[PDB]
Amino acid sequence: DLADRFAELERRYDARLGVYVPATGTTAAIEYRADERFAFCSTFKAPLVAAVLHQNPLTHLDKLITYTSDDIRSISPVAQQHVQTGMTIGQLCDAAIRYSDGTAANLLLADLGGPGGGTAAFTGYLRSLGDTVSRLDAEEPELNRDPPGDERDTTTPHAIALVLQQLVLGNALPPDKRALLTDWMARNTTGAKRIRAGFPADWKVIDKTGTGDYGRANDIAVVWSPTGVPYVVAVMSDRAGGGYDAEPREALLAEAATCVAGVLA
Amino acid sequence: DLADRFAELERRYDARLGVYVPATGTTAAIEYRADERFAFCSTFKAPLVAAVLHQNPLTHLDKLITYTSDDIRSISPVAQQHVQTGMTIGQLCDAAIRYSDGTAANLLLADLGGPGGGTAAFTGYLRSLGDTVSRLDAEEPELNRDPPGDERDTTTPHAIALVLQQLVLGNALPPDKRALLTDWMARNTTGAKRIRAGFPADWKVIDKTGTGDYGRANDIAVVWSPTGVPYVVAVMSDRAGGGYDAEPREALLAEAATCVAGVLA
Amino acid sequence: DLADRFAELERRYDARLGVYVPATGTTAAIEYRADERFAFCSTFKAPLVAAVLHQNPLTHLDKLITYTSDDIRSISPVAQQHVQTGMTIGQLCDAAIRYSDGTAANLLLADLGGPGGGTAAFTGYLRSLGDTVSRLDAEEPELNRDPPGDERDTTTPHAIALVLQQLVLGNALPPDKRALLTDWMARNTTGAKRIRAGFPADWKVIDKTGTGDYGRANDIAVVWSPTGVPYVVAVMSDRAGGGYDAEPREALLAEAATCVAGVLA
Amino acid sequence: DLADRFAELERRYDARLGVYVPATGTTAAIEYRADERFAFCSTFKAPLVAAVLHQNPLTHLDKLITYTSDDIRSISPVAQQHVQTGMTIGQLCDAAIRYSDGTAANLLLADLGGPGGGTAAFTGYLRSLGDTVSRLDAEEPELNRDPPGDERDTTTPHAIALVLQQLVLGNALPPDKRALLTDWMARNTTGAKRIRAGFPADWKVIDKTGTGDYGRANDIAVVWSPTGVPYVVAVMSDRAGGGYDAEPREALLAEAATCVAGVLA
Ligand SMILES: *C(=O)/C=C/N[C@@H](C(=O)O)C(C)(C)S(=O)O
Ligand SMILES: *C(=O)/C=C/N[C@@H](C(=O)O)C(C)(C)S(=O)O
Ligand SMILES: CC1(C)[C@H](C(=O)O)N2C(=O)C[C@H]2S1(=O)=O
Ligand SMILES: CC1(C)[C@H](C(=O)O)N2C(=O)C[C@H]2S1(=O)=O
Repeated sequence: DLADRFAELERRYDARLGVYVPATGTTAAIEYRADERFAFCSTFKAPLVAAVLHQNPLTHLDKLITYTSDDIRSISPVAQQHVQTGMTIGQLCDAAIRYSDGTAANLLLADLGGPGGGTAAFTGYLRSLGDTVSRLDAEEPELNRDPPGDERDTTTPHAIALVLQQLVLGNALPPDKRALLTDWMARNTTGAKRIRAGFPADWKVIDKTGTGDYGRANDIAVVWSPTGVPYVVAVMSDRAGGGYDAEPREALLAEAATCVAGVLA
Repeated sequence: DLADRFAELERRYDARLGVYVPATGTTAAIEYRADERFAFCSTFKAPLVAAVLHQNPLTHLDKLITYTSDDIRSISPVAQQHVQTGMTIGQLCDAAIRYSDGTAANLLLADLGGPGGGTAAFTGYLRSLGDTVSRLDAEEPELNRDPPGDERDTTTPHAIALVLQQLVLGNALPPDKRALLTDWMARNTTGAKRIRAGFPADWKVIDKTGTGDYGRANDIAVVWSPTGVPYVVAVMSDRAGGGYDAEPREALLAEAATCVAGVLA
Repeated sequence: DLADRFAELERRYDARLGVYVPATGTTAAIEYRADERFAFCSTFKAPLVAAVLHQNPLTHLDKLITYTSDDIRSISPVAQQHVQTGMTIGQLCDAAIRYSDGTAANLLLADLGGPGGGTAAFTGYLRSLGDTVSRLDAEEPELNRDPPGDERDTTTPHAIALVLQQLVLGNALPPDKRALLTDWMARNTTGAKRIRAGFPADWKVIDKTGTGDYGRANDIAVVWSPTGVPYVVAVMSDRAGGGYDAEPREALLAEAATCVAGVLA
Repeated sequence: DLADRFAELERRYDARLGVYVPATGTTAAIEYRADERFAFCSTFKAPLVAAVLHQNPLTHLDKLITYTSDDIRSISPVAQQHVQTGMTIGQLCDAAIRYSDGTAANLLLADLGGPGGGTAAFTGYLRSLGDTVSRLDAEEPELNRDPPGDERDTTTPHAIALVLQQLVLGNALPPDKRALLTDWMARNTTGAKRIRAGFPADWKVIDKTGTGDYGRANDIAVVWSPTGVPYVVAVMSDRAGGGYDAEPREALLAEAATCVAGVLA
């Protein structure tokens, strides 16, 4: 039984593990705490980019956004370099996915517009994909430091996996805009030690990671078998019992991904 | 419950699959047709080098062996290049392991001495290691085209795994000679699409492959988890029912190796 | 006579190329704009690690350095992942060389101490090696955006080649610390399409790349012939005339490296 | 210029070097002893295969050829294994190119028919390509042991290069047969340490090697620049005066190929 290995990995790493792989036409669905709530962390930046692409034409990517040093509040290796020149919506998209730039996500949230800096509009976009569970309430970096048990800024492996399936595999975006999202996730630089490290090399892997306090470590991914069969793999975890400053364990997400690959083989 | 995937792979590839992983101190042993006989093929070249290392001092590796054009009876990518210069016993070991050189193996068997060109002496070495099942009767390339049902030149995944464990992990060789065999298998060039391809990249893999007629494809390996735990993986397969000219399916060994990695994670 | 191909490559790529290979005991020195100033870019991280290694004992590499999210000011593929756990001086060295981590370089400069966050101390280390040309004035990522004609954060291929020669080939470091620098540059991950791509596969290549605005592309390397003769190859280039957003051309450095290989053969 | 490096390599490796690169539309021709005669050695098997394709229909490749153990005269790693089942002309082609099989070459020469075991027919095919210099007089392995100064079984780097140019790049064969020849040379197993070893990895290389007595070592190849520009590189060498049992030096051909790569960069 596979759920025995997941609970074994939970005990070995002193964490709570959540795994969901939507069932394909050939294989069954993998579930472990799939309907339990985990914090979004940086993984929300993937459907955030799709939200801007969905509501705006392709020419919107050339719009230049100027910002001040007071807007830099989270880890922003790209936004800190263009404070004087500004960045276009396209560059904010590239930074929000590949480098998980915090303020780039906050600026994209503002581009969604609406109350709460665009968090209300963002959750509304998740509702259009049929997801009535996830919700974003804060901006960066507050959405990462919510206490355990709090439902604000949380999703579930079941909910986030099906969202990612419609965006990459489904037609929730036209193919011209769908290709831009996939290329950003394919050249991601922040998830080399997670789902990518758990699957063999001849498996294609695109992903968007997430890390927060309380030992939070997420990774939502779309993998391709060596023959070309696509799957959706949502792996999230936290270590609330270890405290606020608990260290996240990337090895947990990598070990769990290898268990998923063994079943899909 | 892992053997359900193995039987699914046998039906998917039209082949007979044999898998054995010796049990460690923490995990149990993986077995699938583990006590059924498969053809040695070139996998016998790994304990053959260990046999030469065991019976001779380290200075014996500098002995130069000369051979004629009539000795090149099989694919010999390294021995074919030094017919004028000759090759030392050390170079014959390197070619027999890394490039699976046939003529290098035949000369090493002759260096063992005894009846049948040293095939009796080689089997005698396996008997001293506790292997009471395997047997080598022919040389290259006759040992690769034995008819199905014939027990000549055959081993079992159970037997070959335990031999490899004693040679690499156990103390069947002194550490100075143990390091030579491990380094040769570490730089193998013929098995990139088998056990190496089924395991994630952060796993260290040393191996010696084997391929013959009747769709035969073997790969004996020693893998190391990212934390440093060693395991022994013996995967063998044939497609005898498909005839003498049956094509081997390397994807079968890679898929089976991925299933093993999920259990060992 | 080799400089005819170099000027032909400059015309083909619309760039300014700088090449220098210090003369060995058998061959003469290769020079092309060798005494012209090019921007340091990330090449300064190689002698920066050597500077830290020189001034501290080997046990100093275990000192844990803590940093905040505001320190992540540039592309930092390793520093972004250990903001909560912190990184040791040894890990900062590995990240600054192999992954060209920006924040790791800034922290190592702070460990050097002195004015301007340690840029003055770094320039002082180059002066002790006989380099009276180079100079580091800013930190990451400002040192890459300097305008053309400005001497700040610039070296010359003549100067950087002799610095790299003393660190790797000379005894400017004790062998225990010298071996650490060589192994880190040998496992570099950012320069597979530059000098490494210009040399045949049987040539060992260690290097540290550098890329910035104005189409800047540098690569300082130490290569070994298949027989074991070491050489030092310093290749730098920019396209300042193309503007700030000029695209760097890695093919120029790979082609220039191939021309040098023909001479050293 | 460049011919000084060739004379430097000749004096260093104690050999006689012959290099020819047919001029392209952009580059000039490389010549060094290009019109001097070197022994064909195994390089004649490349235009030999093209000869069978040219005068025979595609169905001729399925014709089964039977042979006895008395026909195995030269190094035949593939012909030694099929002395009972026999091999088709197509299998004889694959063995003659990729593994430089001796008996495979003699059987194809006999398939050409005519006087002298088909050597007269083979030279006649070379004459139709405009080559009035080369000539084949013996079979394997006699064609390799001719004394120096003897014009039997010899070609020139100028003559063999232009033949290879029409066979691979030109339309001396229809594309249906031209693709078969190119794929066989691309999967060659006997020339990894010659022209292939002298060019960088991002250069594609197909070749057919040749080795004989008197330290003879040839390699005719077709290389492709990383952008896709094809060239023809003919490198031949012997070491007359060193005796019949003189050792061939593969490093000479690899070093000379690096000099060619430096010019074409
Ligand atoms: C090891 O098992 C192989 C020797 N050669 C094989 C190969 O695939 O190269 C064969 C099957 C061609 S063989 O020599 O019977
Ligand atoms: C080495 O010091 C530089 C790296 N510079 C660039 C990079 O490739 O990461 C940037 C993006 C930091 S830059 O010059 O704005
Ligand atoms: C919230 C973060 C600043 C930022 C983030 O997820 O936005 N994280 C990393 O790069 C790890 C976690 S974090 O440091 O908590
Ligand atoms: C048979 C060869 C192709 C070639 C030959 O004789 O044609 N030989 C040498 O010079 C040694 C053997 S070989 O290289 O295998």
